[PDB]
Amino acid sequence: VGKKHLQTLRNLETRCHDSLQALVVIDAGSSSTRTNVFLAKTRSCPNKGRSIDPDSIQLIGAGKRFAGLRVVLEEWLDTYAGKDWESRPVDARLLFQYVPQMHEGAKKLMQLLEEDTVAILDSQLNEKQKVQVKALGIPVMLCSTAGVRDFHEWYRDALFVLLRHLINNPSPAHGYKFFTNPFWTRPITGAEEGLFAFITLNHLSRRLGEDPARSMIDEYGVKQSRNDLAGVVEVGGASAQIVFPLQEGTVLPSSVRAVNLQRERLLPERYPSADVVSVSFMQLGMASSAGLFLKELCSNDEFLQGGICSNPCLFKGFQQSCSAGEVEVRPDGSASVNEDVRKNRLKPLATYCSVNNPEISFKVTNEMQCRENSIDPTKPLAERMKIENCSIIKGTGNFDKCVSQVESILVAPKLPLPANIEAASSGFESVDQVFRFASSTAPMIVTGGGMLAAINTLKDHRLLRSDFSGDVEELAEAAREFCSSEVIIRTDGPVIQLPNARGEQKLNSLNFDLCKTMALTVSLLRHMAAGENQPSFIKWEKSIAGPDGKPLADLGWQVGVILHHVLFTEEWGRNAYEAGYSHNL
Amino acid sequence: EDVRKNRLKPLATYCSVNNPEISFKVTNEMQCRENSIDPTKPLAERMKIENCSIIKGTGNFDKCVSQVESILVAPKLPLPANIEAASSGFESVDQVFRFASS
Ligand SMILES: Nc1ncnc2c1ncn2[C@@H]1O[C@H](COP(=O)(O)OP(=O)(O)NP(=O)(O)O)[C@@H](O)[C@H]1O
Ligand SMILES: [Mg+2]
Repeated sequence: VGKKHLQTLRNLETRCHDSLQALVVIDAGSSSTRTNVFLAKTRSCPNKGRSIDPDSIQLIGAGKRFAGLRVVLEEWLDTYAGKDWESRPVDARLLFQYVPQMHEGAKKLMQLLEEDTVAILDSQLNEKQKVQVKALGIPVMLCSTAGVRDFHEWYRDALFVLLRHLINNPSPAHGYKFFTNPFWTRPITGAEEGLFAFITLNHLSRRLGEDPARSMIDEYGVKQSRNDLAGVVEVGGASAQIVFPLQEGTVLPSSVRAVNLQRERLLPERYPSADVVSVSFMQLGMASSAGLFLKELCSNDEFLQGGICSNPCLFKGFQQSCSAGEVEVRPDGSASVNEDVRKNRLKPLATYCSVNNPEISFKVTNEMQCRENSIDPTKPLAERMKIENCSIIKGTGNFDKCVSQVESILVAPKLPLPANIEAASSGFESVDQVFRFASSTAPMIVTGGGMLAAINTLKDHRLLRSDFSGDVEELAEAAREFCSSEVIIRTDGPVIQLPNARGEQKLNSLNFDLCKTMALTVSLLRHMAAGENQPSFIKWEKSIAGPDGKPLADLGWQVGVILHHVLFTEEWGRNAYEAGYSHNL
Repeated sequence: EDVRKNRLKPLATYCSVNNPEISFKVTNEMQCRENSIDPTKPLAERMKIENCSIIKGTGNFDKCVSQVESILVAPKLPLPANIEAASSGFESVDQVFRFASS
């Protein structure tokens, strides 16, 4: 008993101890700002410090969707630059005297986020878990994506300074010790947004790891992955990312700039390497593409004829007011369009395309990109977003025309879609070019609510196989039949009624233009199929089943950004534990 | 007249309609044309100064300056093959000191 009592205590002081840690990634995306609360198992060992078991990372709460950072900033500018700064020269050096107020406005948003996080923590964690989490500190990574990637002047980066200071002064009452630093909390580039999502996917599907289960050191000392790493396509609110690893030794054109995971510090040296193509396209997100598509379609003569715009991507029988404003499908089957500029889906693009944004004012090529998409930078905002000579939009439900319009407008435009200097510098102007220049046998996973709803809808109505493998022509068929549907108002509201007595489903604010996304998918799969190499397969997924069976977390870039930091164990240990929250004193 | 020793050879060669960089990228075609290179013409033509027999010097510095200014230093479109500079946030020499300065 005594002889054990001693060895018990001896084991204790000689081995590693496990402890739970909270990690918060706040997604400052285009559509909203929201928390994602993760738990992770940390291990501290004698003389070895502390690190995270990456396979233990799991989401435990996705937060409420609060105001995106654009709102905060434009609301700031309204007050302090004066109403309608979108249409006038505004001297930017003057807005430095309103820094404190930017802070104030940001404080309002952050208090909601903090409280929401805390709510998730309190509800999900038992008392014992709480002790460990409150003790270790809680790293917070707040990263802005496409919603503010295009934002002009110095405002965005000033905002991030203030955001970090706010994250680093959490309310002491709840006892969770949030903190951040300029590496964790920052704008992330399009390619990073891609790469992290790529990392997330392959982590969760256990394709990417360092151990013998997921790696082989080859005869020649190079660590390989045992299964092929998989590429990802993510269509968000404002942008879409395309990412895929290159089959090894692909000779690329000198202009195509691929990223090497080790070389570029995305993953530590002990992980397998790869050169991966990662490009993100502004205007290709659901909301962005929605507004741009309308502006371009309905200022083309083929579709606008004496006030009426015939839209091949909207159902026969559907019709709506002619603007890019947010569409509410009402119970009585009408479509209400919100004229409030903020809720107008052209607002981002129209704002970027101001003649008073130095990005246009001094760069003619950017002016040209605006004009090519029917935004005239010299006009005031209201005009810029107005669809000229157009009263109503009527749906003609013609999928193939929809496809070819998505093709020339969005996927293969004459000029690159505006605010895409990043994509272009990688060597890619358009989605078109990505698969013309680089291509890979790497299987591809398609992600994003929109994209998924597109396939699910066709599946639900038995127009696609349950076991749909990515065959383009099969998809074009299903979409062709589906998008032919007639819209019928009934007592139970507006109804999408399928051809050949094939059934029905309610029309609502989310599915009314879903055919566009079907066209986007078809277009994208066609370009893929045309590439020199073609992906071994294609799938659509929302989350990946964990070892348990249930998913540990969502697809996206959230897990990736955590992994990007925590995987560099010495650097992380230094920042997360040595400096930690105690730095804020 | 040996093409290789012609100081337009690099730029003329980049501006080929058969170089994918131009062929697929209209913005690059525009940049070429703005500097009087037509990508669709064969090389000899591309490098040829049209309708010109001799160049006579007029030795006028200020005009030289303002011509350097609009041609090289502050061109309408960025001088071709400068996607790198442009992605840093700089299209022309002009803009460098307008945007950052030290
Ligand atoms: N089932 C669905 N059907 C149709 N549209 C959807 C569906 N789910 C979401 N959406 C739309 O797609 C977008 C959701 O993408 P989301 O990733 O939430 O945007 P975000 O991350 O804020 N923008 P980004 O900066 O590109 O990351 C929203 O703008 C929704 O309007
Ligand atoms: Mg996103």
